[PDB]
Amino acid sequence: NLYFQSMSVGFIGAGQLAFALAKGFTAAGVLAAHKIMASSMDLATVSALRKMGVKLTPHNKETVQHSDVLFLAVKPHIIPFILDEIGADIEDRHIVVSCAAGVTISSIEKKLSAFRPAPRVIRCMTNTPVVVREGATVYATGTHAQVEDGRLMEQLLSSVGFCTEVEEDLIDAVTGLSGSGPAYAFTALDALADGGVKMGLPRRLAVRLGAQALLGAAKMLLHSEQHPGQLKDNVSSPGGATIHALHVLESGGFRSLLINAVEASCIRTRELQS
Amino acid sequence: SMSVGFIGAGQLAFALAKGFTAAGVLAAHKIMASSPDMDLATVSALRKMGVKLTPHNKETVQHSDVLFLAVKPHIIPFILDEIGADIEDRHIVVSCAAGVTISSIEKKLSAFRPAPRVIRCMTNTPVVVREGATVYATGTHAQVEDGRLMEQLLSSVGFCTEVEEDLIDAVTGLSGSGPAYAFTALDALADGGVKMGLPRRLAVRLGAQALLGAAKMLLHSEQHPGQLKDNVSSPGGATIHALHVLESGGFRSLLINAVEASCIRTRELQ
Amino acid sequence: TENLYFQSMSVGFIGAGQLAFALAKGFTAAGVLAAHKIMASSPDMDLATVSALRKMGVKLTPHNKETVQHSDVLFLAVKPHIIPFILDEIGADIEDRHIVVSCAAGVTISSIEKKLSAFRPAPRVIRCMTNTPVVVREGATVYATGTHAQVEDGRLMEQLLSSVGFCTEVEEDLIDAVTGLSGSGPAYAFTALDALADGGVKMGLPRRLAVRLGAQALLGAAKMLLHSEQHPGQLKDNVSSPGGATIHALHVLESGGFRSLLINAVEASCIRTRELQS
Amino acid sequence: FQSMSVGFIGAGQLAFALAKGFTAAGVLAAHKIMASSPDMDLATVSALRKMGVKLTPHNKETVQHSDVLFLAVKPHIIPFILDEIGADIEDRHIVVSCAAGVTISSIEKKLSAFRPAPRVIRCMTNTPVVVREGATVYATGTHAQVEDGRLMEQLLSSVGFCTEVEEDLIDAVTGLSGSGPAYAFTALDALADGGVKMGLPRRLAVRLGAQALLGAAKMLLHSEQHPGQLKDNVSSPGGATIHALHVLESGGFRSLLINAVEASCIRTRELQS
Amino acid sequence: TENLYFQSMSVGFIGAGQLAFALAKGFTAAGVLAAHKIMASSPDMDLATVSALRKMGVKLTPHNKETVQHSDVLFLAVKPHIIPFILDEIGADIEDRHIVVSCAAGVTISSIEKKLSAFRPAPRVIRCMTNTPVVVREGATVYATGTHAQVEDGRLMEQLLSSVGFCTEVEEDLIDAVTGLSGSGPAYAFTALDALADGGVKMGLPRRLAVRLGAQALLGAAKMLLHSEQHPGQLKDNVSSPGGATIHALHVLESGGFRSLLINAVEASCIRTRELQS
Ligand SMILES: [Cl-]
Ligand SMILES: [Cl-]
Ligand SMILES: [Cl-]
Ligand SMILES: [Cl-]
Ligand SMILES: [Cl-]
Repeated sequence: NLYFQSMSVGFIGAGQLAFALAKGFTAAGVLAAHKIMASSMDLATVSALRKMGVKLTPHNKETVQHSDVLFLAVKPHIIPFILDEIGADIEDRHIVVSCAAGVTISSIEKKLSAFRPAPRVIRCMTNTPVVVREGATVYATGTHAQVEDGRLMEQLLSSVGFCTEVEEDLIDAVTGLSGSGPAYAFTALDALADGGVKMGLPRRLAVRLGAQALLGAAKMLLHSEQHPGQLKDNVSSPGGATIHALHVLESGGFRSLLINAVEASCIRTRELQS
Repeated sequence: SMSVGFIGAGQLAFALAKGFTAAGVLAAHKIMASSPDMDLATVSALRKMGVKLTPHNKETVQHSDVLFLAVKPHIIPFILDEIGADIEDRHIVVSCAAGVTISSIEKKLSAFRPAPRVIRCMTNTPVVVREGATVYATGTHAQVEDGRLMEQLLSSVGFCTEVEEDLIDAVTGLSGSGPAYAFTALDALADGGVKMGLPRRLAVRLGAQALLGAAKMLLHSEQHPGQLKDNVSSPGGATIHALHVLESGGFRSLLINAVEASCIRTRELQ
Repeated sequence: TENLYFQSMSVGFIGAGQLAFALAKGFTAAGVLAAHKIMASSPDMDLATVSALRKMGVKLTPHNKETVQHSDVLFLAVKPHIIPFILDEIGADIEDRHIVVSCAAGVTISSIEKKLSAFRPAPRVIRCMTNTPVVVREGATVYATGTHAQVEDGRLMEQLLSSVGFCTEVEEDLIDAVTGLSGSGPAYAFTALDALADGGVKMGLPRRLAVRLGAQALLGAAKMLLHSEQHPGQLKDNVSSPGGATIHALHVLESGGFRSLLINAVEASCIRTRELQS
Repeated sequence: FQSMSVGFIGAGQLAFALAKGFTAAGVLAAHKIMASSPDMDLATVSALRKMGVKLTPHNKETVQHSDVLFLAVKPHIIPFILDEIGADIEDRHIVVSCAAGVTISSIEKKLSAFRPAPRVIRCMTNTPVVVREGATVYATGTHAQVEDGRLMEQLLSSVGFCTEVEEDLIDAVTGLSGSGPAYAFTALDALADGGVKMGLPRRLAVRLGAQALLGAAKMLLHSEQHPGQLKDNVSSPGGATIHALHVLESGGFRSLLINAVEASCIRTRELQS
Repeated sequence: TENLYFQSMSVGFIGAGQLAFALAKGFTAAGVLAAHKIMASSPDMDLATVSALRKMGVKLTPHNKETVQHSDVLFLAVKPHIIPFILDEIGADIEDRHIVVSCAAGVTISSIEKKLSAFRPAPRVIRCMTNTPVVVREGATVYATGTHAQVEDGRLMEQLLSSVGFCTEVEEDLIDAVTGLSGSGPAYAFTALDALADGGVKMGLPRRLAVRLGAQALLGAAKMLLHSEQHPGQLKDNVSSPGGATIHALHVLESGGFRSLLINAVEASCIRTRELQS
């Protein structure tokens, strides 16, 4: 029955992330949709937000004056433009939460400190499954963030999934793992379904079964105290179908591809910083 | 009022007994399990839960109303010969064995009594957290009420739907073997997290959460998985770079290979 | 045809190669321009493309200056390394009325404006990236407007180029990526159609039928996607029946990394375009 | 011709695509089409329903409704269908099998048990009939009249390219234009991913890639040139395109498409067996 | 030209496709036959190859029987699966004088003699494997003589076919392998020349020049080897200077298994020919 009585939230950016978080927060019951405002405007996401009850506006300054907690849900290269546009509208009360991949706390604070000293900044990396309250979020607190700010951020983002504080220099690696992770899974689920269809399953059933399989396996591991290799061993019977299929995954270097992916996403994130 | 029996007391019977009791569909002590090996760790875990154990398959048959066969495919004909004479009118015999056809079971049971009620099912271990993926097919003598009971039971521990029996070998290669594909994926994702500087514990937690959230997102969405992939991939961004490296390794083809190989091996077992 | 006609517009082409013939043929076929309001100039007035233009009734000249004096809208349809020589040649002949439309891959608006501003301030420059299928009115074109382009200039250029295909304005820093996708795209398709026909022939079809069927398949699929609200993967799903022929063939494409090769190609063309840009 | 009624045994994606195309071409009214399926819970059945197509669970009703009867079920179901409604075939019927792999001979053999001289046509078409740009071939059976072939060609030409072929080409056509649109949808998704990787919005990338393919295909159809000559025509020396063509060649791109046509054709021959 | 002239020889072609035009064009160019002593027949008397034959002055007819009655040497220039239908059609029209020269890939002398012997004993049959470059008098041909071929028949056929290229007698059981090497060889070369030209274009050559240079290189190298007493690897050594451009490029061919692909191709064509033979 958590509810943030005094909190007004703003989103600068009204895209996939802003929609997902607002949907997750209101689904959780921690915020009413009308205490949320977003800015952008003929966008698909912006049409959905209006249905939820989220206030909307084409003016980033209005989002800023509305908001206590202010999410910057824009692309990495737009962040500097945003900070210069509303930097003079930042007030003591604002917590500026940057969601942009790769953009450092140091740089946001540099840009905002030209307007007022000690802006309160948090960097976060979340993902779209917050829209079903199963996101994966990490955050790091900035130089002038108050101790209550990180706790407030964690209580809010925990309502829509996993959330934990990390040192900032981990966030690029988290981006390559849980930020890009859902995309890896959507690709895997499409391919698994193609597999089921090749072997004679109707597409709709193959998609449902593959997604249920992944969901159940992920929950099993989250609820288990066991190594994922131990769960693999437990479900593989001698001579059986599963160990045969695991061999063909191994023969294509399946494991190395996923390592390559996490690495490539992390490295590109570091390039976006620079 | 219904009582459940397991012939076989391995990972599947544990997982199903744990899920059924967790769902509250029946009490641990209304379940009975028999195994040739009373020293397996799954048997000791069943004991802890409060499930009744016996070495005698006949005891399980006479205890049970719904009787699951959770033994290895090549054991099924020996089990059917052992307790065929003890099947009664009331029994619904649910074979969980990969590859084994309703026809072959009905033929062996029919030697002892006409009209055995047989259901064939393919499920997976995540029933242990009530998120299994189950399909079933009803046999010649299975009443319509039998399929409904079966679906209501297996829905308490995850997704459950009736299929034509000729789909079950392919289901085996997708959701039967699927969790093992995911556990492999999760170990490798965590290795990638660790390579890039994350502590192992956090990397495992984030990868598992990413997969759980993605799967739930897809189940709750009306969108194609490629559309979701498109929605979360920004231009020039980190995710589309990493998807390119998956593509360059033929990632999709490996998962197709896996489903095919597990399905083909399942067909070899019958 | 297109229910447009630019009655007061003289169009000039510097360069009389494949692209100039493709655009002139598309414009005249669309009815938006009469071939005699078009003039083209070429250093090789013997190219096969020059013979066809003459047949169409396009005016031809060996003198780039004569094309400039004739035209209002001036298409620079030359190779990227030649744009600087052309601008030095006719830069003093640009007048207030001229809209200079550079078609050269990679050449930035910045660089054209810099070379032209040596002769006259405020040249009106547009950068476009189009492709040869404008010759059958199914081109794909993007454009970006320069510093001194008037608002009406980009609107006029979009009207003209939409008569021969898809056309939209983009930020200039997207054009290198577009070059890699729709600029080089037809060549990817011609390679694919040749290979698909070889496959049809291997399995016993006459070559003519195989080329016809393969091209019709690609045309129909592309039209289906354009007219659909669906994701290409949904359409892929919709047409792959369980256990069937199509899903078996899709598996062999996946085993070869088919998707990754197409991503590689867009990337390689885009990166090469950026190298020409420097 | 004005009284012609069409039936589909099968209410899947092909039945929908053909019904959509036929009615878009104004060939006949949606209510002059009847489709049957064992599963009425299909989305394509919902699509057909909203179109105005009459729907039934009874193949016999579809047979009695129709004059031109399309068989648009999976290859392994055809023999059960033929046994089920073979006694309901009448002299007016033209039976058009769309099933992959299934031979005219085998259809005539099953139907001949019920009535001499069944009029059978085999065709291979594809989903783009839904936008009237299908690729269709057909072969006429033993008892098909010359009029039947002409009617067949007029009907399937209203929704795209259509030509008569020897039956022994149809398996290969299946691997080329039957499966072709799926190869293109895969290619278009990948091309879009490449455009997005290089900084384009997804929506624009899909649009540009589809337009590129549509235009290239139309150019080739309208050209008297070899596709390799058109490739040469648009490949400038040292340029972006020839660099990208090299990376396609380095991956064996051409051989993958050959492999795909071959694999689809071979599978089609297995479905027959 | 060739200082031969078969003044009493009437030649017939059943089939009027690429191979019939290639041979007729080579024979008449060599001067060994006048186009009017040649007759060709085709089921499609509208093929482009039929238009050219008519231009040459070759007699044309839709009736295979009329070609048979006209000719002394009778070339069967049809697809392997059609040879049996042709032999059933004209078998009763074969006379003592006829030499039946089958060009079809894979079809054995045995099978032709069996089908023809149903009508007349002792048909004179020759099996040959040639290629399209006979059209420029640089074909590569082998032949094997049948059971009832007279000694003079194989000598006559070698005289005729040597006027348009290399020609030699082989045991019939070598012809499938020859098909894989010189029968399919020109197609390997056309593929190689297209790829080499693409390479020249990538590195900045105009396409026309690149095709010209690549073809001249291949022609010159093949002529060097034919006129040399040396092993091709010795010639490779002789032209690769230490540390130089050529040896660097040879390394990248080796890294791709270039040699193994060419071996694979000969093998695949030979094995396919054997499958057609069955
Ligand atoms: Cl995401
Ligand atoms: Cl499992
Ligand atoms: Cl082009
Ligand atoms: Cl299709
Ligand atoms: Cl040849």
